[PDB]
Amino acid sequence: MGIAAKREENFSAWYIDVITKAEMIEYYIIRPWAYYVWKCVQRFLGGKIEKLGVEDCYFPTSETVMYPYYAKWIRSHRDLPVRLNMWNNVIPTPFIRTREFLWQEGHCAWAKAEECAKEVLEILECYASVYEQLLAVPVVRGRKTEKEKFAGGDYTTTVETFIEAVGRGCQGATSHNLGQNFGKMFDIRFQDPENNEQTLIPWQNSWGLSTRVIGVMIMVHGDNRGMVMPPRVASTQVIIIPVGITKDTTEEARQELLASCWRLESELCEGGVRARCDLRDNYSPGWRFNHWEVKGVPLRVELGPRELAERSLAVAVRHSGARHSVAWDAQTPAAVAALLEDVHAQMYARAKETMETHRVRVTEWTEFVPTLNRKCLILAPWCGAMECENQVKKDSAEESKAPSMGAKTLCIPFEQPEEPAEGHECICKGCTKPATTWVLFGRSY
Amino acid sequence: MGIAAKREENFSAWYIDVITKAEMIEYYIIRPWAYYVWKCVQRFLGGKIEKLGVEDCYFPTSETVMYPYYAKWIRSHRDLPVRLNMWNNVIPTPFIRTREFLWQEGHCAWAKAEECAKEVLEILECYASVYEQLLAVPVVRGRKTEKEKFAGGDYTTTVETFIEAVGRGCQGATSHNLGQNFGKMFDIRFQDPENNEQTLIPWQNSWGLSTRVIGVMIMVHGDNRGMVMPPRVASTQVIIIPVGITKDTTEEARQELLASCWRLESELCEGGVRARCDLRDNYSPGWRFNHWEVKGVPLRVELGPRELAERSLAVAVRHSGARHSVAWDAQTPAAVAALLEDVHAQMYARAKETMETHRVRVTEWTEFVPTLNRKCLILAPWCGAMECENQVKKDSAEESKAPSMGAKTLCIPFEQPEEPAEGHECICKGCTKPATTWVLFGRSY
Ligand SMILES: [Mg+2]
Ligand SMILES: [Mg+2]
Ligand SMILES: [Mg+2]
Ligand SMILES: [Mg+2]
Ligand SMILES: [Mg+2]
Ligand SMILES: [Mg+2]
Ligand SMILES: [Zn+2]
Ligand SMILES: [Zn+2]
Repeated sequence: MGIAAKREENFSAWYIDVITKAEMIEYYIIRPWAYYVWKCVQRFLGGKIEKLGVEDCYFPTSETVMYPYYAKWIRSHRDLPVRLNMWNNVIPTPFIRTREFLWQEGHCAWAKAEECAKEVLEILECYASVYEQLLAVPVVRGRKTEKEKFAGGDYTTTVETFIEAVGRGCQGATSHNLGQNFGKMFDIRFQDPENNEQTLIPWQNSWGLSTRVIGVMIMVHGDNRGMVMPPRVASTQVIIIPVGITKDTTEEARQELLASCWRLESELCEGGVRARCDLRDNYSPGWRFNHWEVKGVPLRVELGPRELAERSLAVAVRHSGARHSVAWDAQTPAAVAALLEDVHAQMYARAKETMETHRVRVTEWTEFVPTLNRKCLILAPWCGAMECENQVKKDSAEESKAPSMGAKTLCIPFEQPEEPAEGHECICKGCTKPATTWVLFGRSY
Repeated sequence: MGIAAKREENFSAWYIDVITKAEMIEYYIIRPWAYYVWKCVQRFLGGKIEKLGVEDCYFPTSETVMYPYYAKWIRSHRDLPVRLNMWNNVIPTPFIRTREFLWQEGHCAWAKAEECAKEVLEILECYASVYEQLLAVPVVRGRKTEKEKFAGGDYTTTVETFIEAVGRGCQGATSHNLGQNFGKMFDIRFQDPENNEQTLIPWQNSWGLSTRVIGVMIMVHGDNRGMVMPPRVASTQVIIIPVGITKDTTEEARQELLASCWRLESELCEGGVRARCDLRDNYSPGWRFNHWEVKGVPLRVELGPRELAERSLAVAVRHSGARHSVAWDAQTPAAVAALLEDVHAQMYARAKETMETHRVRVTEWTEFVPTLNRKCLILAPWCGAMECENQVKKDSAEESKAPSMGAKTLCIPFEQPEEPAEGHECICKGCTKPATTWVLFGRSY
C-alpha cells in the first residue's frame, strides 16, 4: 500500500518506487502510463512546430550528419529557409538522465538574423507551452549565461524548472541561436540576391525537447501517496470503481451496479473523457483505490447502491483529496470534463506558488549558501562578468562542504524583478561592481 | 525537364529519377515531401489503433526482447489483454527494400482465441484503409498460404498490391495470428479463472506496416511526367504560380498580381487546404510548372491578369491533365477542397481498374506463364496442397527462362470469384485433384 519513502526524506527512493508502482517503467522500457505522456507531447508540440512552418524529415551528432546536406541543399537564397525537425531516439536517473531517450530536435537556417532570432523564441514558447499547458509545470523563460550556453552557438534560451523536494534547478528544454558559426564550418553559403559579388552565410538555430519532460512532471507533481497525473496527459483521466457490494447484495442488484459502471464509462467516453472501469472484484475496492491513487488517475468515481439510487456520483479528486457529488444525467460528461480542467488549473497554480515561494532574491553574499541550504533557488544581482559567475560556484561549493553543492547559473530570466539590479553590488563575495541584471542561481540536476 | 525514362521502358531508372527530382530522398535521407506521407500515416493509423484499444510504448528481434516481459506482466487472467504498439526504426530499393526503415509494429496477447482472431482482421482493415483511404492504392485482402505465412505463427493475413509497370505483386502489410506458439516458447501462462487446477496460454498476434507504403504509392500512381501525389498525403495540395507577367506589366499591376497570390494562399489555408505560392520569378512559369508537376502537387493554380480580372482561377489537375475554371469568391476554399476529394476518388478508381484488368483468371496450365509474361497477376484454382504451390513456382520459373521469374502465391483472397473453384482441376501442370479455392499467384517484389 502507498509509497515506501516520503519525498522530503529520501527523494531518490520515492521516485523509483513511484515510477515502478505506477507502471511507468520496467527495468528502461517505457510502459503506456508514461509513454502516453510522450504521445501527447508529440501531438501537441508536433502540431505547433508544423504550424510554424517547420517540416519533419528522417536522417539515418546531428550537426555533423545534417549540415553537409544543408550546404548541398542551399544553392541560392531561393532555398531558404531550411526548417527541419526530427522525432527520434538518442543514445542514470529514469527520464532525467539516461543512456537512451527520445526527443525531438529541429535545425533551421534562414537568410536574415532577425528571422532566426524570432524563431528561436517562438520555439521556446512552444516548449514553455508544453510544460505549462500539457504538464501543468511552471517554468522560467530566460537566456543562458555565456558560460552555460551551447558552445557551438551565439546564445542559448531555456525554460528552467524547479525540483522542490531537493531544492534543485532542472533545465527543461533549450532553443539555441547558432548565428553563422556553423555555416562557416560546413561551407553553407549563398550569393546575396541583391549583390552577386558577395557570398552570405545563413543564420542557423537548433532546438530540442526530450522525455526529460516526463521526469520533471513526476518530480513536480508526485506526492507522498504516489504519482499525480496532469489530466491532459493522463492515459486514463477517470477510473470508475464499484463499491458497497456485500454478502447480501442480490444478483439482480450486483448486475445492475456493474452494468451502470459500464454505462457510465460509455457516456463519459462519448463526451470525450478518457474513462475506464476497474471491475477486478478479487481485490477490495480499497486495494483498487490504492492502485489508481498510486498511478495518479486524476478522478476516481466510486459507484455504489446510493450513487445509483440518487443518480449522484461520488468523485474523489486525486491532487487535492477533495470529494464532489456530481449529478448523473445528460450533463455528466461536460461536468466531469470541466472538473478535469479545474484539476489542471489547480495543479499548475499550486506548482507555480511553490516555485515562486522558493525563488529567493538574495543581495548579501552571507545569505547565499544558507538559502541554498533551505532548498531554494536564488535571484541575485550580477554585473555580467564570467569571472563572478565562476567565483559564486566555487565559493558556494567550498562553503557548503553525492550531488554537486556549488550553485550555477540557471538563466537570466526574461521577466526581471521591478527592483533595479543597478542599486546593488554584484553578488559575489568581495565584489564591488554595480550589477546590471538579476540572474537565477541554484544547485542543479 | 520531365523524367528521363518511361515507366514502361525502364522502371528502375524511372523510379530513381522520380524520387530524386521530386525531392523525396537524398542519397537514404527521407526529405519532407516523402516524410509528410509517413507523418500522415502515423496520425491516421495511430488514431485507429488507439481507438481499438492498443497502447503505445517504448522498448530499448522484437519477440525475443518483448515476450519475456509479456511473461512477467501477465500474472493472471486479470492482466489480459496485453496490447502494445511501437513506432520505430528497424535495421536495396528506396522505400521498397532497404537496410534501414521506419515502421510500426503491434504485439497483443488475449485470453481467448476468438478475441485474438478478431483483432488480427481489425488490424488488417486498418492497413487496407491506409492504402485505400490515404494513399488511393487498391489492395487484395487475403490469407497467406501455409508456405508463405510468418513461420512463427498459425496464419498470416495480408493486403497485397500490384505494380503494373513490371507486372509484380508487392506485399503491402501483414497481420499474423501467432496462436499459442510463442506463449509456449516464452512461458507466458495464467491460471484458468474458472479452474485453478489448469494453466492456460494466451493467444497472441503481431502486425506491422512500414515505409514500404510510400514506395508502393509512388509505383502505383507515378506517371511519365513524374510523381502524382495522392491529395490526402500531399504536403502541398495546391501550388499557386503567377503567370502573364511581361516587359510591359506595370509595377502597380505586378504588385497587385503577387499580392493576389498571397491572398489566395491565405484564403485556401484558412479553409483547410494546404496551399502555397511559387514566386521565384528568376524561373519562367513553365519551369515552375515542371518542378511541381514532377513533385506531383495535386492542383496547380495559374493566376494571371485575366484570372484576376474575371475572379476566375485556372486550375490544372495533375493526375488527369484536366483544366478547370474555379470562381474566386467566398466558396473557393470549399470548392478546391471538393476538387481534392474528387482527385482522391479518381486516382483510386483508375488504380483499382488497372488492378482488376491485370488480375487474370487462368484455368489451363499452358496459359499461366504467358499471362505472367503479359505483366499480369493470376487467379487460378488450387486444391490447397503445398506440393502444388511448389510445382507452380518451379515450372513457371523453368518455362520463363535479375529478378525472380517464378510465380509465388500472393494470397488466398477473402473475396473469391462467383465461379466455383470445384468445377476445375488444380492449376499445376499435370494436376488432377478438384480445386478447393482460387488463389492469387504472381511474380513478386
Ligand atoms: Mg559569442
Ligand atoms: Mg521547500
Ligand atoms: Mg548592497
Ligand atoms: Mg499450423
Ligand atoms: Mg499491363
Ligand atoms: Mg479444367
Ligand atoms: Zn561581478
Ligand atoms: Zn493440387
